[PDB]
Order: sequence, then C-alpha cells, then structure tokens
Amino acid sequence: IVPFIRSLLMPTTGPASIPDDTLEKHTLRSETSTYNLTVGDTGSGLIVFFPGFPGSIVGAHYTLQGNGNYKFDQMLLTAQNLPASYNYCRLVSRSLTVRSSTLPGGVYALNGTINAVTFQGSLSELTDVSYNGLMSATANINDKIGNVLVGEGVTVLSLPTSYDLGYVRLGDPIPAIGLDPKMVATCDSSDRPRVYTITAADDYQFSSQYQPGGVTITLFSANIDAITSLSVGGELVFRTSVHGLVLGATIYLIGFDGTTVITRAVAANNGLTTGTDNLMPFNLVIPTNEITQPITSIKLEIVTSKSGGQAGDQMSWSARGSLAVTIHGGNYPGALRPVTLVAYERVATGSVVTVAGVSNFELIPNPELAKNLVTEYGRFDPGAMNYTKLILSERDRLGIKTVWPTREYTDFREYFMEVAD
Amino acid sequence: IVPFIRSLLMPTTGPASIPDDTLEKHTLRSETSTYNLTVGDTGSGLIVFFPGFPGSIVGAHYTLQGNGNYKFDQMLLTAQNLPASYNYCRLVSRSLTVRSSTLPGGVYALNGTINAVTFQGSLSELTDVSYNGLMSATANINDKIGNVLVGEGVTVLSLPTSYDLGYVRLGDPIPAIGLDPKMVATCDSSDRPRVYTITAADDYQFSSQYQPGGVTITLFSANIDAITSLSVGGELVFRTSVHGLVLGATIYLIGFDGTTVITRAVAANNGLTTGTDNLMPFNLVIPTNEITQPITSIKLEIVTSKSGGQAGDQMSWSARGSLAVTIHGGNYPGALRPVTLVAYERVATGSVVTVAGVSNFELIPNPELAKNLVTEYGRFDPGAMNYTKLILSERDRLGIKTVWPTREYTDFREYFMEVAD
Amino acid sequence: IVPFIRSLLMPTTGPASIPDDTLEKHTLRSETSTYNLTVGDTGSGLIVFFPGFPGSIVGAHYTLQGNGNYKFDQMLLTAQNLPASYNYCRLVSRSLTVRSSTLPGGVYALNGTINAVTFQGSLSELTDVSYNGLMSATANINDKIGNVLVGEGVTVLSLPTSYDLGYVRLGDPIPAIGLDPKMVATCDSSDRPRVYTITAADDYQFSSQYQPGGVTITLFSANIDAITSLSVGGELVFRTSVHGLVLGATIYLIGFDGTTVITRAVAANNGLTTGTDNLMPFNLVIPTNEITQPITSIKLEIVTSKSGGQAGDQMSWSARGSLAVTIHGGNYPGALRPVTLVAYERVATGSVVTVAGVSNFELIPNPELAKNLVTEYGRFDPGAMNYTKLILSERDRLGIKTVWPTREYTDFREYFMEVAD
Amino acid sequence: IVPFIRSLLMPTTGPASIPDDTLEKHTLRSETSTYNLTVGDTGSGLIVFFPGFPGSIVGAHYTLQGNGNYKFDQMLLTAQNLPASYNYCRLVSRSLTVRSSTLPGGVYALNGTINAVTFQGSLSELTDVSYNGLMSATANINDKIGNVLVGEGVTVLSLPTSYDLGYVRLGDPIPAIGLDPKMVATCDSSDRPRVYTITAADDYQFSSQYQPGGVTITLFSANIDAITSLSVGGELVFRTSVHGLVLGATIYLIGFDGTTVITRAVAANNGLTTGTDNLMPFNLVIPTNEITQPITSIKLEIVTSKSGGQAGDQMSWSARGSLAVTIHGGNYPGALRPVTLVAYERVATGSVVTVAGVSNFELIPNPELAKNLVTEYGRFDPGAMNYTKLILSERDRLGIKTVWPTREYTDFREYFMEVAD
Repeated sequence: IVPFIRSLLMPTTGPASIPDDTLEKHTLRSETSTYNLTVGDTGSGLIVFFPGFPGSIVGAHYTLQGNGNYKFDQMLLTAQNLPASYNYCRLVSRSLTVRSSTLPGGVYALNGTINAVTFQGSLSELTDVSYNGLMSATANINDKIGNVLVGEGVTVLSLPTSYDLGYVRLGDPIPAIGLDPKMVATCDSSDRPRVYTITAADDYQFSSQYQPGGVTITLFSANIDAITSLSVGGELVFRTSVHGLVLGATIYLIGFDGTTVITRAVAANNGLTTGTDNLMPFNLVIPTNEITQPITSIKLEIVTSKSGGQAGDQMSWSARGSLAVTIHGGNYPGALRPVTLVAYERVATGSVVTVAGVSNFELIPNPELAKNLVTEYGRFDPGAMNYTKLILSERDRLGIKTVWPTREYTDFREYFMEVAD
Repeated sequence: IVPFIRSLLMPTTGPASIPDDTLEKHTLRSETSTYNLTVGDTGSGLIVFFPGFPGSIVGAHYTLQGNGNYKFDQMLLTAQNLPASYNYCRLVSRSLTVRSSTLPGGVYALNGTINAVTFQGSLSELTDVSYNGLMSATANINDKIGNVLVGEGVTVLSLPTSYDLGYVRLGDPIPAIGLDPKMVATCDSSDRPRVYTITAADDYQFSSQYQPGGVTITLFSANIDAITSLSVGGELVFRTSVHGLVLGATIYLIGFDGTTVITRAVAANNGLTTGTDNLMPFNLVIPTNEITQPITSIKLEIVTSKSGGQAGDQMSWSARGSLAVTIHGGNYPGALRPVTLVAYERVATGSVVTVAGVSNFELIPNPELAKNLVTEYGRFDPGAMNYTKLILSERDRLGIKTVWPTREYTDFREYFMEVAD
Repeated sequence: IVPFIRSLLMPTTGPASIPDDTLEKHTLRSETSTYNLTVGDTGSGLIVFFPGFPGSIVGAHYTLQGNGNYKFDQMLLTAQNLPASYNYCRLVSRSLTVRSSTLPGGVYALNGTINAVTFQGSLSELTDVSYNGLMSATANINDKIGNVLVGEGVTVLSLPTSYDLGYVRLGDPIPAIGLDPKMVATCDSSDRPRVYTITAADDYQFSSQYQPGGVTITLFSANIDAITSLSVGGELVFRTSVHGLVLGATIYLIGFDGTTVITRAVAANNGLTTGTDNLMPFNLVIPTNEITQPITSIKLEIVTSKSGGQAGDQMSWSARGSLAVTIHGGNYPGALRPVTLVAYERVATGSVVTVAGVSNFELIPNPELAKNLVTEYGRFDPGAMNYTKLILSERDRLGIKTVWPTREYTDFREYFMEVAD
Repeated sequence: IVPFIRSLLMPTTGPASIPDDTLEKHTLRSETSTYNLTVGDTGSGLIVFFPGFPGSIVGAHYTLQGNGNYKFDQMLLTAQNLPASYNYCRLVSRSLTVRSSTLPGGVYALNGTINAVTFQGSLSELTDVSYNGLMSATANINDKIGNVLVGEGVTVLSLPTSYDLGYVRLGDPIPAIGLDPKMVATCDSSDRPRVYTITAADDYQFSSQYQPGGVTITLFSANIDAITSLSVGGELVFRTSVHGLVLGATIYLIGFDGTTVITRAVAANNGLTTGTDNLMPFNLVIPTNEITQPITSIKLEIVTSKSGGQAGDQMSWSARGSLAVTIHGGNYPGALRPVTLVAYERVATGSVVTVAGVSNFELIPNPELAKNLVTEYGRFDPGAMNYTKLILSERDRLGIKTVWPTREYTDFREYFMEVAD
C-alpha cells in the first residue's frame, strides 16, 4: 500500500494500483535493478533506458570508443525475470539512479559529468546521441539535465506515457515439447503493434557485368526499433531479359552500435526466368531471445549472379515491391516509445558507474504461481486520478522532472514527502 | 485554451486537450480544410467525410454521372500534411461546411439541395448511396438532414466515437536510404487493425476447354474498406488430374467509383502438378501512397492455361483456401468507422461547392520538430469529462446533431455560446 | 474620446491615446481607406496589408495571372498623405474590409471565396503565397480564415505588435531648394533599422572566354523587404592575372511580382589591375519615392569584359566581399513585420473588390500645422493597460481574431459592444 | 509557466513572459549551456559571460599563460543555434555555474579558487582583468565574490539591464542563392546600434626616407567591442608635395587575447597626387561569421612607398580625417553592455572546469517553424512588474547578487523557494 502518487513520484516507496478504469484482478510487485558498469578506455559512455517498458527490460549500456563508435556492453534488467512467473503486466512507476562509486587504484580525478534527456521517441529516431547532442533532443526544460557531477549522480523518474492502458503479455514461455532441445515457445506482447512499411524498390533497374561469386548490392537500409520479437513480410517481384541469373537475398537487423544483431536469408539461390514475373516473398519471424541488443535498423542485400558468365554477362534485372516490418506490441506506449538517455564523459577509465532502481508493476501470475498468488482489483480511493491529472497537468510549475540531479530529487523526497513519516 | 466542450461543439474555436485518462505529454493543433469543388455535367455529386479520421484525411469528392456512376474527383485533406511533422496523433474535434459559392456565368438557378447522413459504418458497408437513399442509412434523427438549400449550406459536426483511445501513428516517413529514388519508408498506423477473412473456395471445381492465352475467371469479389496501407496474406492450394497447366493470379483493389485503384500479381505463371498439392501463397503489402482513393472492394482473378492444347484441353482444377486481408489500424474508431455523406443535386453545372473546416488534434512532434516543440500533459479541469458524458448522454434532447443546416448550427453557436463573449 | 480597448477592437469607432509609458504631447486622428479594385482575367488576386504600418501605407494589390504570376496593381493608402501634415506618428488601431460589391453586366455568378492569414514576418519571408498556401502560414487558428464568401467579405483587425514604442518619423519633406526641379528632401523613419549582411563572394573564381559586349553573371540574389528608403553599402575586392579587364556592376531591387522596381549602377566601367587589389565600393541610397511597390528581393550583376579580345581572352577574376543592406526603420514593429494576406479566387472577372477601413494614429504636426493644432499628453485612465494586457493575454479564449468573416466580426461588435449605445 | 520572478531568480525553473509593456505574440524557450573546459599549463584562466546577450552567445573561455597573456579557447553557446529557428528574441532570465569537476590522474590538490565580478561595461572597457584586478571593477558588493573554492563553484545570475526593450533580430539566414558556395546572407540585429567616431588624424605630418617595400606606421589603435557584425566607414584625405607615392592601408580587428581576429584592406596600392586632395574612403562591412572571438580593439595601418627611390625619397605626406565604426545593435542593453567575468587560478593543470546553465527567451519563429509553432501575447498577471520593481528596488537589502557562491545561491533557492514545492 501507498497512494499511487507516492509511488509515482517516489517508486522506491513501493507499488500501488494505478487508479484508472482498467479494472482487472491483479497483484503488485517491486523489482530492483542493480548494476556496476565499468568505464571504458575513452571514459565516456551511454546508458539507454526504456522508462515505461512493461516488463523486465530496463535499459542497455554502451561505451564510446576512440573511433567515436559505441560498443554494446550489456542489457540492464530487473532483479528477476518476470516472464518466468507472470503472463501479463502493467508498469505503475519506475525510478533509477546512475552514479559513480569508484576511482581507479591510481587516480584522484573527481573526473566525470553527466548529461541526460528524455526523448519522446524510439532510440533509432534520435537525430544525435553525442554527449552534448542529447541536450537538445527535447524542448522541455524538465526533461534535460546538464553536466551533473558523476559523483553526485542522476535520478531518472518515470512519468506516465498514458493511462487506462491494457495489460501487456510478457514474453512468457508457453508449454511445448519438441525434437530440438533448444526449441522455444512463448506468448509475446502483441497488442498495439508497430508497423513499418518499406517500398524497397519501384521498378529499380540493376546492372553490372559478370563476377565469380556474384555482385552484391544493399537495396535499402531503414531505421526501425525493436527490443522484442518482430517479423518481416512482403514480396519483391523481379523481371529480367537475361537468362540463367540466380538471385540471393539476405536481411540484416543492426544494433545501436552498428553491429549486426540478426541476419536471415529472405531467399538464397533463386533462379530468374526471362520474361515472366519472379516473386520473392518474405516470411521472417525474429523471436525475442535472438535479439541480443536493441535493433536500430534493418537492411536488405541482394546478391545477383549468372550460371555461366565470362566478361560477358552485363547481369541486369528490375525489381518492384514493398515490405512490412511488424514489431509486436511496439506501439504500446513505453514499449519502445520514450527513451531516456544518460550520457557520461571524462569519467576515470576503469571506475564503476553504479545503477540502482525500482520498478513497480501490476501483474497476473502464470498458471503455476496463480495457485498460491491471490489477485484482486485495485484498492478504491476517490480522486486519486484527478489529483494525478492535476499534478501532471501542473507538472512543469511543480518542477516534476524525468531526469533529476540526485541531490535535487533527494530534497524533493521531503519537499512533498514531509507528510506521513 | 478552450474548455473541451467548447472545442467539441464549436471546433472553429480552437483545440483543447481531451479530458480522458490517456495521460501523454503532447501538443495541440488546429488544421484548416479549404476546397472549391466544381459541379459536374449532372449537377449532382457526393462528398464522403471521415469525421473521426486520426490524421490529415478529411474526405473525398465524387461526381455522379449520366451512366449513374460516380467518378472520383479528389481527396479532401488538411491544410498541411501532419505525418510530415508529427508521429502520433489523436483527434479532439472537427467541423466542416459544404456549401455553394458560385453560379455559372450564364445562370440564375438557385438550383441545389443537399442531403446528409452519418453512417455508423465503413463506406463499403453502405447499402445505398443515392441522394435519397442516404436518408435512411441511420435511424437517428439527429444524424440526417434533408433537402437543405445548397446556398444555405450544411455543417458537419464530429461527435466522439469513443474516448480514452490511444494515439495513432501518422503515416510518417522513417529514415531510410535505398538504391531506388522513389523508395519510401514510413511507420504506419497499426494499433487496432481490421481483419477480413475470406474463404475464396472450398474445393471449387473449375473447367473450361483450351484457349490461346487462357481462360480467366474472377474467383471472388468482396467489399472491404481501406484508406491507408493494408496487406493480403493466406494461401490457395490447387489440385489437378490434367498435365501441364500454368495458373496465373492477380488481386485487384477497387475504388468507390468502380475504378481499379490497385492491382497486384499474387502469382503469375505457376505450373500445376497432377496429383500433388499445389500451393499458391499470398504475400501482398499495399503501402498508403499507392491508395489514390478509398478502396471499397477486393477481388481475385485466376487465369488458367495449358502448355500445348488444341480443342483438346478441358482444362480443370480444384482449389481450396482462404485469405486474410489486414488493414492496419483499421479498427481504431474513426479511422474507417463512421462515414458522413454529403450528397448534393440539381446544382448548376460548373458552379462551385465550397468546403471549409477545422480539425483539432493532440500531437507528438517528430524527432526534428521535438527540439523546438514543448509537450505537456493536458490541462486539468475537474468534471470536464462528466459534463461531456452528461452532454452526450442527453445528446438527442439537447439537439446536438452531426449534420446540421448551417443556419441552425449558426444559431446554436449562441444558443450555448452566449457566455464568455 | 473612446477607451483604448473600444478603439483597439473597433477602430471604426475613432482614435484614443495608447495607454503606455510613452508620454508625448500629441494629437489623435482617424484616416479612412477606400478602394474599388477590379478583378483580373483569372478572377484571382492577392491583397497585401501592413496591419501595423506607422503611416499612410495600408497595403498593395496584386492580380494573379495565367502564367501563374502576379502583376502589381496599386498601393493601398490612407485618405490623405500624413507625411504632408505630420512629422511623427504612432498607430493606435486599424480595421479593414475586403469584399466584393459588383458582378459583371453579363453574370449572376455568386463566384468568389477568400482566404486570409496574418504572417508574423515580412512579405519576402512567406514560403508560399498561393490561395491555399496561405492557410498554413501561421499555426494560430485565430489568424487564418478559409473560404469566406466574397460577397460576405472579410475583416482585418490589427492587434498590437508591441507597446511602449516610440514615435516614427513619417517620410515628411524637409525644407530645401535645389537646381533640379524634381529634387526631393525628406526626413525618413530611421529608428529601429533592419540590416541584412550579404557575403556576395569569398574568393569566388570567375572565368569565361571573350565576348563582344562582355559576359554577364548574376553574382547573388537574396530576399529582402522594403517599402520605404534603404541603402546598400559595402565593398567587393577583385583580383586578376589577366590584363585589361573592365568590370561593370549593377544592383537590382525586385518587386513582389518579379518586376524590377529599382536598378542602380554600383560601378559601371571599372578597370582591373593584374596583381593589385581592385576595390569596388557600394554607396547606394534608394529614396522612398523611387520604391513604386514593395521590394521582395535584391540581386547583383557583374558584366566582365576585356579591352581587346579575340577567341583569346578566357577572362577570369576572383572576388571576395560582403554588402550590408540597411532599410531605415525596418525593424520598428509593423513597419515591415507583420503582413496580412487576403487572397481571393473564382471571383467574376471585371467585378469590383471593395476595400474600406480606418486607421487611428497619435500624431505630431509639422511646423506649419503646429501653429493651429494643439497637442496634449494622453488622457489618463487607470487600468487601461492592464485590461488590455488581460484581454490580449486571454486573446484566443475570447476569440479575438486578426482576420474575421465580416459577419462574425459584426456580431462581435455587440457581443462586447452592447454597453454604452 | 512560472511567475516571472521565479524564472528571474531561478532560471533553471523554466521561462515566463516578461511582464512589461512590449506586447508581441511570441513563444517561450529554455536553452541549456554545458561545457567541460580544460585547465591550462598555468592553472589560471578567465571565462567571459554576456549575461544579457539576446541570443545564443553565452560567453568565451580564455586561458592565462606564462607570458602573462591570454589565449582564446572557445565560445560558450546555447545548446542549439537559435538564429537557425527563430528570427526575433528577448532574454527573460539566465543562470550559469562555473565549477571544477575533475582532478588530474596524478593529483589530490584541492587547488583552485574563483573571483568574479559584473562589470557595467563592455569587455574592452575593463581597466584590469587580472584575477585580483577584477575585485574592484564595480563598487557594488553584490556584484563581486572572492576566493570561492573552485570545487564549490560559483553561480552567475542575470539581473535585468532594462525592461520594455523590443525584440532583437537573431543573426538568422535570409533566403539567397549565389555563385559562391560559401556565400552567406543573414538579417542581423540592428536596433540600438553602437557608434564609435575616431578622428584618426588632423593634418598629421608623416615622413621617413625611402625603403624597398615601403615604411609602415600604425596610425591609431582604439578599443572597441564587437561580437556580431559591424562596419567601418569614413574617409582619410591625403596631401603631398612629393611625386609618385603609392599608399597602402589595412584595418585590423584584434581579439581579447591580442590575436588579430580580422584584417581588411581599406585601400591597398593608392597613388598620391602632389598638390591635389587624395581621398581614401572606408567601406568595410564585417559579417558575424568572420568574428571568431570577441573584438577588443581596432587599428589602422598605412604603408607608404615611392615608385622609384634611392636614399633619396624622404617620403612625406599629411593626412586629415575621421572614421565611424558602427556595431549593429551594439547599444541594445546586454548585447555588449554588461560583462560578467569569472576568473580562476591555482587550479590543477588538466583538470576540468564545468560550465552549466539555462537561458530563457521570448522568441518569434522563422517562416518555416511558424507553421507549427503557435505564438501568443504573454499571460496577464497583475502586479507582476511592480513586485519585480519592488524586488529589484530593494535588491541589495534582499541580497540578490549577480555572482554567488553556488552554496549560498543554493540556499537562496529555498530561502525564497520554500513556497509551491
């Protein structure tokens, strides 16, 4: 127990039912997140948070490098894997703190500052993720924070991205036996899916002379976002006057760090018939476990080649067609929607950047846990929503930020927490 | 600023946040719609409006013809293309006025009357769209209007089709580079998709003697609705005792005027094996930009033919199978749901029918605009919803129509607007 | 007499002192503006207003043409030329009405609609001046108006663009005798000048083979705004390895209709020395009387040529340098700042578009009129400003527009004018 | 939203309209400033702030050196370049914090103290900029601060330098196409220009014997200030009895660090005629982009030389004449007017000096942004100004400083911020 507003503004307090109209028998839980990330050779890095993620995914750590590129480090998660025990969930509140806790055994460099912003969009949508670039990702003053000393730390508060949302299904494993030992079956978050429609080519003319092994072109590359399962569908129709051409095609899903996270054969070894229409369907389904880090983009590669060939080939074809990437439950707010970036720099190489937080949820147990876990509709307390609405409404005057300098936030935890001690 | 009810009942007033439980940081906007449509040779025509469309599509103009058929004229849209600047949106209120403004340089014919109704369904669902046919599309007296003088004009008011709806994603373009110059990548409205399942045939027997070029049959034709992207999936399995038959199949998407709006090859040039099962998959994905006018139906054509053939063929096969048309975000209310028809007749050929309106939305800026556009949760003012509920509840006693004679509506704009002048 | 708010919201009422802190002995005046513009062959046209212009310039009329170009018609002014009788001035309020009053002797075509917007910028800054393009020039709903019947008309209200502004000096003629009969001497509006700095070229390389008469290139072309006097200054330095090159340069000031409004020789017939630096100064001063229509842009043309020349010239030079266009009193708000466009279309060719309005000012008489005109500081009435501030503050809720459908505006003239009848 | 006083005294709070009489439709924005400056070999440096700068320029960093000279490091700016999105602006409030965040990897030297003052004049007007020299730049006790520990930090608060000021035009780029790729066209801040009139010489006699290449003298050197565009005009008349003398002249604009920031040829290679008057005009126009660091002075150099010459020359001339340097919008308060210096010393070489702040403005969007950005007159709340006046009036008793020890300032953020938490 704790009035929803208390939990909303100070999640470390514990959970409370969200006072909206979504009346479902459920249970409440608090999940911690503790990490001791290590600073890289550059002393700069980036932590990406999914403030409203309806599940155990909290964020991911990337380190910046000499080449100015990022290198995925690891995913930031919940103390326990919710999908393992519950099937449905809803985020009530969340709070996290990035802050350094060490100093290499050979340094006294207070070194370290932090910049943080809350982008109203998906990771791939950011137009600039440099330390200082972040500062202008939003126009909202209460969603930024500049040069906070790393020692002091920063606090990330998760304000609501909408209420009266339904429950999300965690990527819980459904019962299933198979021949393959590594076979996985799960019921994924589907509701409110995101769809990206890509018109790869509209009668695009291709041509290059022969080549042993074939010539390869990257037809397109688009920015998409995904943390959980998605699927590509659609079809590409090819036409050619040439004889004996064998097309090969592969789709790639690239991580935030430029790394290829997933690769699939849309159609390898395909023979093109002169004159007739050559259909090349897409039937991709990428499961969650295969997505080892956030997907920032997708690209299509086509490797054209001919059965014989000399210097005489001048291989050529024409392609028309569009695809449709569908990331399940992608449009459920907070699932991919708001991203909070916490960038640090000048931090002593090797020093630790400690992350600690709490996530509160409304959950529905899986068949097994449901036998010992009682569920109930939320406690009823009038005007709880109105007050929330009022609060949020007057959010900026009240100074309720999403990214706070831990000190300021701490003083707020009395500046409206000096009642019921 | 303007109490939601003021905006709801008089949209020309400006926007206001919807007082529901969907708490999201957003921005408010008003978009105008101005058109000067020209009357055809018949002096009769039809304007189709999508009252609750969550975006820049307001409606479409069709002109009636001698053959008694309609001819699509053009789409009615918002002053600016929202998907270009915002990614998510929600309609707050909308108001439009159809009314004549001219008279050919050789006429003094007051000529012109208007009939209008608000159908609780998709365009294709209308059982009669004739001038007088409309009058009985709904049983609600406050959703009809008969023989309003065209000079006087009519006003279309957009009442809520549900509240607490989430944001819709506009067909905004996602970042992407490709080889084709005319390559398009966008993130479409997906949430609350509409699905039509069509069982094309259940062991349907086909047979006709040979024919040079082949014989062609239209397997089925069904009414579906679509304004934005959709996709057809499924599969048809064929069986045949005959040898060397090559099946060809194409899908058509027809406009409201009978015109073919889109055509795709589901599978052209396919060879049927005697005895074995012959699978014919569907992997269609129709992007929005390709839909030049509302889609009222879909049909499948199969062209069967044999490799040799004389008078000896008696080509025959059997097909089983069902498809599944999915129009993304189709079931989000107002996306396709309520259609308001404004039919006019007896209007002087060549005279202008002027359309003017305002659409108010709650919007979320795209990554670029988000750097100068601040967003906030809606202003909190208690009892705003209740009053709305009350108002709507007592909607018919209060005489709040969706289609008004501009005069009556004008007097209502004082009959409940004579406060705060 | 009339409370400033009465005058502000209903200028046809008469003048009143502005209740700000600019305490100067002055006099009050109302000036009418009556015009009967004639509709062109296209039936479409554009009227440009300078709502806050501190003087006798009200606007200008342009007619659209087949080639889709505009043709300046004439300037819209005050009943009398203020600069002739006063030296200083300040605009208190202004109101204007565009509306058709005729119908060719061979037509009964109600034909005609109007679109109007108030752009927060100079004329040249508009990114689209088409009939429908205007509709999205501002995001403010109360600064647009769509498809108003031309017969009904539109009313342009002039809201304040800032208060506590000083007096502007009218282009009044100063005493002066000269040898030239057409010699003119005046004291212009200077305060708050606008400055445009143009870096024409930074070591720009030029080269083309000989040519009798020379080869001519347009170095640059930029958008600037001016209605009254301006002046170009600066300098271009040239370098050349070639011998005997004679450069010629001219500056053009182009009207809104593409027409050249003014042309001046920055430096015609100039000999370039090989090796040394060749300075080409600008000392232009364009007086008001020479500006026959609003200046939308400026461009520089350089005609290079050689003393001898065959096919052997390969004339070439390099130029570095920037100019500085200074439009006197250009940044005084309303002097060029807000432009209100009133576009009409479908209007019967030959029909009259009547313009009528009133402008109220605070004025200081010239030496001669000052002998019979008594001046006084404004009448003091407490809270006049606050109420104004309050009103303007709550401007959008109150529905106070800058462009109104004359009918609505008329009803407002009671909806807040039903007191003191 | 936030009462102007809250924003004024605690800018990190957000923007609010200034409650003065300058009524203009506008928009409000907060811009951050984050920098991690590095301490030089001397451990001492100087940060120069322009507290009231009406735009994106916040200040500039200089490092002190062994030779006791400063070396410009870089300009301190706003998170985003305002001139890129807005055309007009007005500063509401500003707050900045200089403070160290590191310590070299080989030190434990708390080392570091700060001195800060707010000079009521331009940078070039300071009579002493040494660490301790600053302490006596003002007599106001609340505009100084001595030996604040660098670790603790200092806070720079921006008090009003006048109200009821008009909007300033940002150096926004005006539309323009040219032959040179690096051609730039912009509309600069002009209103309230500063003018320096320099009488270079009044019949100054010059004479020196011949010299190959010529003899060069620096005619004059004066202190002027400029951060944005300026222009030099005027003329020098020369007289000589000698024959065949070719004068060359160049103007230099020197930075705060003694470095030449800009150099221009006023007139290179000029032949002096014996007896007649020899005019040497100035037509300089220095654009903003060329000013890479604040200009602290200007000087004129004249290189006299003769066509022939042996030991026989005794070159001599006489010059009369005065120039007029005009820095556009230079006298708009805060544009150059008050400078706040933050000097640090004894800081560990290599350690970081972190700068962080917020700037709040009232802005007018450029033509493009104006289509999605709504503007409004300021919110009206009575007595807001009076209270301000009262506050400022009693400024010293209340202890409202412009330079605070971050600790004291922090406690003030409760000592008058313990209301509305």
